[PDB]
Amino acid sequence: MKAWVLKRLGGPLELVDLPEPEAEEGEVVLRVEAVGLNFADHLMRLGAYLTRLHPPFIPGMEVVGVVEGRRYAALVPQGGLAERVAVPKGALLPLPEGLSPEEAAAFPVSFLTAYLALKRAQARPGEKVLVQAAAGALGTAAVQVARAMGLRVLAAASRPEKLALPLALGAEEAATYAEVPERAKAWGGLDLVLEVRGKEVEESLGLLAHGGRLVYIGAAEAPIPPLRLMRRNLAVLGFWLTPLLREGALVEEALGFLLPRLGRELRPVVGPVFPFAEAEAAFRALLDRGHTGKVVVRL
Amino acid sequence: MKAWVLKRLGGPLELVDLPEPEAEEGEVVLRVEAVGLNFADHLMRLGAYLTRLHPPFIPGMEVVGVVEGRRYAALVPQGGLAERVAVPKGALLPLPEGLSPEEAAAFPVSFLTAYLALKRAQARPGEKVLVQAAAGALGTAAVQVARAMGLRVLAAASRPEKLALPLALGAEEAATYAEVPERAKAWGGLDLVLEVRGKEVEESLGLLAHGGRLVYIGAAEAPIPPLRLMRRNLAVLGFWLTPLLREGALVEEALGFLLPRLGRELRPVVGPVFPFAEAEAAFRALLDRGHTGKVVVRL
Ligand SMILES: NC(=O)C1=CN([C@@H]2O[C@H](COP(=O)(O)OP(=O)(O)OC[C@H]3O[C@@H](n4cnc5c(N)ncnc54)[C@H](OP(=O)(O)O)[C@@H]3O)[C@@H](O)[C@H]2O)C=CC1
Ligand SMILES: NC(=O)C1=CN([C@@H]2O[C@H](COP(=O)(O)OP(=O)(O)OC[C@H]3O[C@@H](n4cnc5c(N)ncnc54)[C@H](OP(=O)(O)O)[C@@H]3O)[C@@H](O)[C@H]2O)C=CC1
Repeated sequence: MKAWVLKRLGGPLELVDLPEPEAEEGEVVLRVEAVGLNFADHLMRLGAYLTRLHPPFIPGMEVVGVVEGRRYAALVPQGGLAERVAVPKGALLPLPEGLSPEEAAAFPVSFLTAYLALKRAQARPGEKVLVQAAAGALGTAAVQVARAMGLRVLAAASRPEKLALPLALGAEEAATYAEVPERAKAWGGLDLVLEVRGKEVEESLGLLAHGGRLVYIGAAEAPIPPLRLMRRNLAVLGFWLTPLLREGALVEEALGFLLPRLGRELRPVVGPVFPFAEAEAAFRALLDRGHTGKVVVRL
Repeated sequence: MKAWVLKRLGGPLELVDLPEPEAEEGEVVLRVEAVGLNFADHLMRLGAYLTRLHPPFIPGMEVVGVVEGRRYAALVPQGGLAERVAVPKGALLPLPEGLSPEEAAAFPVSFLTAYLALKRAQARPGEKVLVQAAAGALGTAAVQVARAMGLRVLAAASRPEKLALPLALGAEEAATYAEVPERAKAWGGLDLVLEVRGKEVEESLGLLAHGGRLVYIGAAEAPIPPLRLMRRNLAVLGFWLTPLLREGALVEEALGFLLPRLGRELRPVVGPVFPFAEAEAAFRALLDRGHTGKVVVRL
């Protein structure tokens, strides 16, 4: 089978021929159709992700493919950008009939992250939540899931032209980063903040209302002075999806809320779609702050 | 006052100084803040609109400005691209508090057109409607209004990258023109079609289910063989907003449904916003098939 391999951190991807995957007991080999790219994939190539993968390896953790006729979505540690991948049957996500490969590849990571982050921050119906990078994969998902949980969503992005999408998905208001503080004052403070920037975390805590909680989801772009936290009984939550995945209960509850809605109230925003042969281009797209939606590679 | 004048059809706009408008009994002079541009404005410059305006004149029919403190939206025959305009008090649209000038300028024409076109075609809750140019001013409005009336919306645009917005506003499915027929077959035919293209009208009637009606809203891009109509009891409706405006009952009913929702379930999509001095650039934007949303000039 053909597959892209990363032989050295910081190096280039090499499209090579490899042996067909072997399925151990409890596993199935699925024929890959689409792979959704994540910022984590980028951090992994540089050797900067929370989990340090040892080269050589096959990039891609979010796959969508076919198993004896049925199409699935699954999160694998690696081996995504290949024609075939072995997957523990118990990790397979069922999909609604018709759901496209491109739309399925933009679901797992973004929606599970959005839901778990809000659940962990105990988001209650009615609360105000600020979603940053609101026009991206994780952002566009969060907006929908937040609306599905009945929260008021204040969307933020780095460019004015990216604000229309979030506003269309349900954001009550939308603003560029420079204008967030003002919208924050008008809203009377935020109950929740999904931090994917990381550079202005302190400035973020200043937007929180009493008992507000900031979920630290990423530092894609600094300390947090424990004291500003006390005055308003604020909370900061570090967050990383991977570990959570190994918790049946959580996963179950999460899917119990997401799957029934997948394709209905929750629709993943597909962004740039690249052919298998343009994997490097797709990776670059991840870094293009002009793009919106999920970057997807189609086989 | 400063104002842009069109002295010759097909000619350029000239930014000139003119006398302050005079308010006759029943009128008010409002201080313009934003003017929304329409395709009709473009057709008028070339002398191709249903209503033939005689030069010289001031382009702009959709204004938003202030009157003794209160901000309004109003449809005037001309005089939009000027610092001030006289308007019959009875034509003034009230706006929800806070509604931005740019967002108010994208409401009147698009939403009234979308609503009246659907009402005239007797769109009933549950029916399937195909909205073309679904990522533009008239398109993005129609999608929302259709959803507000409970219809299933199949959105169509000329480019793949424009489909995300419509899908986000509520479109059940979205497709590029070339792929419409197929989606049409899967849906089992369309009950309604808002035709803004005009070039493929025949091909459009073939997408209609029994008793379906096609609303002819524009020919922005050919005859309609009366016989294909009979076999399925289809209907074709010519449509032009202007005349309708002179009908209190209609206008009243229309606003009675739109205003309460303006800013809530109905949010105008603001697109390219140009400064007063770039009026010509804004006009060009109207013709750029890359743009999405309402073209707006801000004073
Ligand atoms: N903790 C976890 O387990 C998880 C964390 N994430 C985090 O999501 C973020 C990106 O996710 P995906 O990659 O899913 O995202 P998206 O598609 O959201 O892309 C990232 C977006 O982040 C915003 N951003 C702000 N600053 C930068 C910057 N300096 N460089 C690049 N992007 C920037 C940009 O939007 P704009 O232009 O509007 O600012 C950009 O489009 C990362 O921080 C990633 O680590 C995602 C899943 C799980
Ligand atoms: N009958 C009436 O009284 C009214 C008619 N209209 C009609 O709406 C249409 C445009 O409205 P506004 O101007 O409000 O629209 P938008 O912002 O919708 O712009 C027009 C859109 O129409 C689509 N289109 C298809 N072919 C062309 C073409 N050859 N040239 C330019 N655009 C094209 C394009 O979208 P894409 O790239 O996705 O194809 C484009 O963005 C016109 O046909 C206008 O006459 C509007 C209000 C009232």
